[PDB]
Amino acid sequence: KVLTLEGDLVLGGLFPVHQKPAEDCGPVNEHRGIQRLEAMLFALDRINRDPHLLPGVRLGAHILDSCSKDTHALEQALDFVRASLPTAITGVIGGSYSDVSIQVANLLRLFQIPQISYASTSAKLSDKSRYDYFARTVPPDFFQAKAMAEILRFFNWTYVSTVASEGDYGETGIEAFELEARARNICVATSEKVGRAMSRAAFEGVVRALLQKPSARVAVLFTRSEDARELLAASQRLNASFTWVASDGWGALESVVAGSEGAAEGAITIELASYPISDFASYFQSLDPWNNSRNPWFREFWEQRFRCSFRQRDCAAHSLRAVPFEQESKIMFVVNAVYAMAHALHNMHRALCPNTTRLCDAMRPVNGRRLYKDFVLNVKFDAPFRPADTHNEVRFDRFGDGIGRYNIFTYLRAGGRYRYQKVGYWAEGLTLDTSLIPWASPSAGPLPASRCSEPLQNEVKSVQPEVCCWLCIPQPYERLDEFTCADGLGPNASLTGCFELPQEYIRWGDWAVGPVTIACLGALATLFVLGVFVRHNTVVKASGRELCYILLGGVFLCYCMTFIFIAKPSTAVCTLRRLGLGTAFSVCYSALLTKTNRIARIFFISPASQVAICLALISGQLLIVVAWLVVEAPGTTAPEVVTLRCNHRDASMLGSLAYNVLLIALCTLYAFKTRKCPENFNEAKFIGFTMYTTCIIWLAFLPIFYVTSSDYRVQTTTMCVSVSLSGSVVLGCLFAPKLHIILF
Amino acid sequence: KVLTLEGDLVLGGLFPVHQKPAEDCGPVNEHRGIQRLEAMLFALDRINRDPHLLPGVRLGAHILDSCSKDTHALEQALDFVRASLPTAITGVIGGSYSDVSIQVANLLRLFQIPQISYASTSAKLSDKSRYDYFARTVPPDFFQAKAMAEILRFFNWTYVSTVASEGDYGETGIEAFELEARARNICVATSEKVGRAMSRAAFEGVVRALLQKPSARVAVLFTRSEDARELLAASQRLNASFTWVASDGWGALESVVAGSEGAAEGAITIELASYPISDFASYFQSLDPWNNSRNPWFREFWEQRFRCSFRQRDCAAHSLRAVPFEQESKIMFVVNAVYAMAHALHNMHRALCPNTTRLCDAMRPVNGRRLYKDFVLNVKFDAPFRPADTHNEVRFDRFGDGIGRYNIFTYLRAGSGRYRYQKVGYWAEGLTLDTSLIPWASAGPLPASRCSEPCLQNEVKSVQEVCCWLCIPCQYELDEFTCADCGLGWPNLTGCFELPQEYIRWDAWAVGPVTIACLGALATLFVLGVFVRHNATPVVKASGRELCYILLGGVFLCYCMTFIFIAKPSTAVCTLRRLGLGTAFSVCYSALLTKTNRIARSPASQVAICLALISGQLLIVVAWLVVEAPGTETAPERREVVTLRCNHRDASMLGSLAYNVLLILCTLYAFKTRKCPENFNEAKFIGFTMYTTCIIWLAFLPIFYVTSSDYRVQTTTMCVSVSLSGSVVLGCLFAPKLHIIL
Ligand SMILES: N[C@](CC1c2ccccc2Oc2ccccc21)(C(=O)O)[C@H]1C[C@@H]1C(=O)O
Ligand SMILES: N[C@](CC1c2ccccc2Oc2ccccc21)(C(=O)O)[C@H]1C[C@@H]1C(=O)O
Ligand SMILES: *[C@@H]1O[C@H](CO)[C@@H](O)[C@H](O)[C@H]1NC(C)=O
Ligand SMILES: *[C@@H]1O[C@H](CO)[C@@H](O)[C@H](O)[C@H]1NC(C)=O
Repeated sequence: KVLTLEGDLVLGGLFPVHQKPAEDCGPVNEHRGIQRLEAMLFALDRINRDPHLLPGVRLGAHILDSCSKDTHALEQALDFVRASLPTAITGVIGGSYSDVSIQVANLLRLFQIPQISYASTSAKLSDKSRYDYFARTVPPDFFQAKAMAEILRFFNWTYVSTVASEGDYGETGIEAFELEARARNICVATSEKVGRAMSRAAFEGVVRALLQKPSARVAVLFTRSEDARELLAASQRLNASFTWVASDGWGALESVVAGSEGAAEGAITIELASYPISDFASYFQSLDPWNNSRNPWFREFWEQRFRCSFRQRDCAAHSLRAVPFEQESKIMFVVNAVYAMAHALHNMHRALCPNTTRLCDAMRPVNGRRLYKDFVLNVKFDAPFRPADTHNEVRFDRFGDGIGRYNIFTYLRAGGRYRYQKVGYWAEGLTLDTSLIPWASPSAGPLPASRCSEPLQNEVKSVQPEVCCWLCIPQPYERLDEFTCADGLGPNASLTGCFELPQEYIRWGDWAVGPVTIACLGALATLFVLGVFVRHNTVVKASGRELCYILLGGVFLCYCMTFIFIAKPSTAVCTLRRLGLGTAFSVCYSALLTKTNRIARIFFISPASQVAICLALISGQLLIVVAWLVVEAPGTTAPEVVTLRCNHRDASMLGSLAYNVLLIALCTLYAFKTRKCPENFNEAKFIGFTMYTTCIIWLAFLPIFYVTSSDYRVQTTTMCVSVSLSGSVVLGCLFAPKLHIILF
Repeated sequence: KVLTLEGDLVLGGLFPVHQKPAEDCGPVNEHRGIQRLEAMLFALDRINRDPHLLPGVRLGAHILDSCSKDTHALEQALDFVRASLPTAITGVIGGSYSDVSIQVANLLRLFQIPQISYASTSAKLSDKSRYDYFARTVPPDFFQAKAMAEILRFFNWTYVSTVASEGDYGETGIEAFELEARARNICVATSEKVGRAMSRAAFEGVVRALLQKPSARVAVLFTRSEDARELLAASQRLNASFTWVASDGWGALESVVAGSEGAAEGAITIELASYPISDFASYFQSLDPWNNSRNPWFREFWEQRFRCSFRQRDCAAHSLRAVPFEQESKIMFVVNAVYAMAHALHNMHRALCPNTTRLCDAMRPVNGRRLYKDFVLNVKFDAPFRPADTHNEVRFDRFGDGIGRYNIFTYLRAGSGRYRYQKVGYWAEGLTLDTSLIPWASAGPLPASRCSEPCLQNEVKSVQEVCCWLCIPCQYELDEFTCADCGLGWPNLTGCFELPQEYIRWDAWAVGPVTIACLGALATLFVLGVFVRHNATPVVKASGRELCYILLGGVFLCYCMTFIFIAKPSTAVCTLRRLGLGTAFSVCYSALLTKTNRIARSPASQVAICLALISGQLLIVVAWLVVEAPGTETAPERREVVTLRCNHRDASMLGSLAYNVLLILCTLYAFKTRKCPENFNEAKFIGFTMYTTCIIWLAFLPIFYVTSSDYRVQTTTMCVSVSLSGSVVLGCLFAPKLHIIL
């Protein structure tokens, strides 16, 4: 059957009056069908009574039934399309389920008929390429993903788990939430799926999968009513508690929390926002079958509601005023849709018809394209029958979807008698009032946290073996990158680079003061001795007289080594020191060897031969020294400062000292031959004393050298003062008696 | 009006009988509507009389008129859907224009009715989400773009320009062609578009814009016939020459080319392939209005065709057999579509109801989904009424688009007054043609349009369109963009080459310095010997000649610098060269200075005074040496870089030699004593020697500045000056002794 009301313009409608075997239509749906249909009739009466909207033209209706099946609705829409070619349908206000809306839109876009849908929220319907002529007064479903992502973010939760149901509702929402969470820098731990028919142990499987990765105590649900009920029951069985964030499927229903109330504490849920229409209740309460003849489906609804038959005349007793009335959620959207179409036609009248209250001949056919593209999509008005305080308004976004307002709820521990409570809303951004949720005002510890890793540069932010998680791992000694550590001989404050440590060295400003002073004193004394020696080259000529000058020269050479020693270490400096000690020591002892050899030589011997022998020994020691260092080419860090040192070892220096010791031993034996032989003021005793003194000095120095080689700050000083003391000892033991005798 | 034929199963059809104001559709379209309608009726009769194809089920028809409008098409197509929800239409074969097919497909997908189209070629219909119940026996258009890309790739033409036309055909084809060309590394030169209602001036402007860049001489057209005629013929009004590649818009039509045969010579065009059906000729010519009473629209067609009327009763005179007959191109596709539908239903009957030849109960509501999903798309058979030699087949791919076979044509004028079309190949799945017949493939080179020639390997392929870049090569500096300097110092471009260092030969120019050095050494030895022999004589024994021995040694050393300087560079060599340089002058100057000073006032103490100065010189040189590692030169022309020098700074050498310059003191100490009348005028000799040394030193100065660039000249001048000073000083000092002795 059809419902018809004559008028100048007729608005079609499509409602799910009967539910879904051989038959195509079953029992009557009370809440969704009859209440919404009567709401549409209420709106049409109120608009025709209003003297500002459509003063002249009267609106009619042509309402059909959908029977909750796409095939039946598509079959019935042929009536509208055929009438488009007795009464011409201006528009269609219908579509309760997503699929019926899809089919009717695909059929009607060809013949250019507008459509406004009051309760279709599928996300596939915003693609205006396929559905050119669609409008709706309810927001699309994917806004809930944005709202839930914002709610999660504002509480600082990063590690989350998601559960979705099979079908379009759970799926499309789940990819929407994933896309938004990726943008908001939120990482999803695991993603599950719940089927239509699933056993209790199979639900234990899902909750066990959720418990597989602990430390995630926030579970996002995008589920229908029955699936959520089973999931909460399964959570009750296994004594597992989380903090749940849900879509409008959970909503504020009481059935989903029934017999498993213990787990449902602290859930945050989102629901569509609505207010009661005061006059609709009064209008609906007074319906009776005898007075209401417009509605063809009122008799069957009354028979089903009051379980009575009309043939026996036993139905007159019952009345709707006795039973309680709970107004359905989406009546507001039906009234808003009808009013929006009315306002669009009113603007079209004010524009096209210049000065006639009645229907002008310019609109006898009505152009769908211009109406939809210009006037329908540009409607702004205060919502009819709005609450007195509120300021709700109706407006369509460019894509055709309506504006969105949501309510946010939590589950409250009232005394006991637990109940839902309101905590905020979502118009354009989250506007939570935190004082009214029992888990945040008392501040009992930190807010229930779902995060994997906490965020300085001191410890490297190593890549965790989950990609989202970043484990913090501290080189103390040696990092080029944030997660990588770099390395060398000789770390910066910024800790991303390296700063070169100073290269330690013995400086002249330091320990070195005394050696320098004694070196200058000895050098000056040696110069004066050389001068007084050359001055009277006379008592001088008796004892060789040439060994004396080289005797002074060796002492002078020794002094040169003292400055050589304490200097900046380089390859040149290392070569110079590795050579000079051998030359100095060798010459100094060689002179004495030759002198002692000549003493008592008769009991060959000539001025020319002695210098040849001395030069031969000096050259032998020098050649040994050259090979060592020539083999040991020179070059200048600890596992615990960047000291500079020559890599060459000291064993060769020990060998040079050993050759020197052999020389001194030969001197000792020769002086033992003739301890004090008087030839020229009896020098031989002085020679012997010098030999003993050199023996003692070397015996003190070389073992001390080996002992103190460990520490650098002492070793070089000990070496230099030791050698200088040896040289001054040689001077005092050899020259000094001759100095006193010839001086006076 | 509607044509209906009674039968067990009924097939619907759409045909544009009338063309496209108050009136809905006007004059009757003969070639496009009537011929194809008679084709469908012919196929249905033939199939109904066939022995082994649907033997017991008789097919019927329900044909409608589209009037070439989408809205009218939808209004008439409502009948098919209202039948199901009353002859129970099974499938619809129709849709000539693209828009009608799109609209009817959108309407019919809802109620699940299959559709086969004979002449809809738009690329939008390949999408399966929007239209999932569409199959066509004619290939889509972008196959033409693929074929064009292949044709251009075969002849190696890489710089081409594209001209398109407004309307889905043009932009869709051009987009497909650019995609396929970029797939095959073909770069576009210029793009242009032709409007709906441009004038002759605009066409001339388009031709001028095409001629703006002459690097391309091959033009790709995706245009309709009217635009093609105006563009081509307007290539004589302004003289121009190009090679044309065109879509089916040009084809083999004789109307598009008229009076502009010059500009159109050498063209290449692509056209769909079809073959005549001989039986249709007899069937169509045999038709008469009284005999063929079932067709509703034949009377109007005769009235329009022969210009007669029923009221005057003059129409009986005319007959169809008199006038010549020409076949429409897509009649093959019409018959193929009907036969494909029949074969699909036959497979349904064979598989689903294998027990009875007649119609079965299970089939009475025919399920569209099963038909389309399983039996329509997998049908393959021999084409009906095919030519005897050829082997064609009817099949559909996954998307419902049919196979594609094209023909390739080229213009040709041979005997005088014989301009005409000829075939040069085909395109079934890969391009195939022979150049044997083509006129221009060895009367000159192959006509080419390539922006740049291939770049040389050795020459640098400068990276400046993709093919636009020309070749720019370069000096001393492997790949296209890898131009790198071969280090400090020689390409092969295998790698950098390091030439051996320039070492002066141990050399003809160097011979002379050795000769003068040997002369100096021999003379100094002779002087030393004649001094040794003459020791007893008073002339030499008066001073004692101790300074004479050291002067001879200094002379020997300064001669020895001649050999020392000319040697292969080495760290030790450079160090010794630096060291001895000051040493020679210091020894000589100290010797002369001591010879003056000892009598300017212990003879052996004079040796000590000499020793102090020489030791100081030694100390300063060794300190300046040791300080900087002495060690062992980049230059242009890639031939002077072989030269190398010791790393020690040459200026530091001058700073060191400043001490010896201070010594060059000797003249100061000589000047005051010049008044004293020394025996044999020794002081005068010393002063003359100091002046001579100063003169030689002054002459030394310009040479260094002049030829610091050339190592050879500087070295030769330096050694020459040193030896000259040494020889002059020795001669001056020992002239009295030599004169007295010999
Ligand atoms: N608008 C709804 C939304 C619907 C839905 C609603 C709640 C839970 C699950 C669920 O599943 C899907 C899946 C895809 C698209 C839409 C939905 C419709 O049926 O289209 C429905 C509120 C309307 C009404 O019941 O009156
Ligand atoms: N198959 C065509 C292709 C058609 C077309 C054909 C040739 C030149 C231009 C041209 O313009 C467009 C533009 C967009 C889509 C289709 C076309 C159709 O109308 O769909 C047409 C051959 C069919 C017939 O006219 O019988
Ligand atoms: C969330 O973290 C931000 C960043 O430190 C902080 O400013 C804010 O106070 C935190 N809010 C809550 C509720 O923890
Ligand atoms: C086309 O180019 C290829 C690649 O160099 C070459 O092998 C072929 O011979 C060319 N053909 C013609 C006709 O130029």
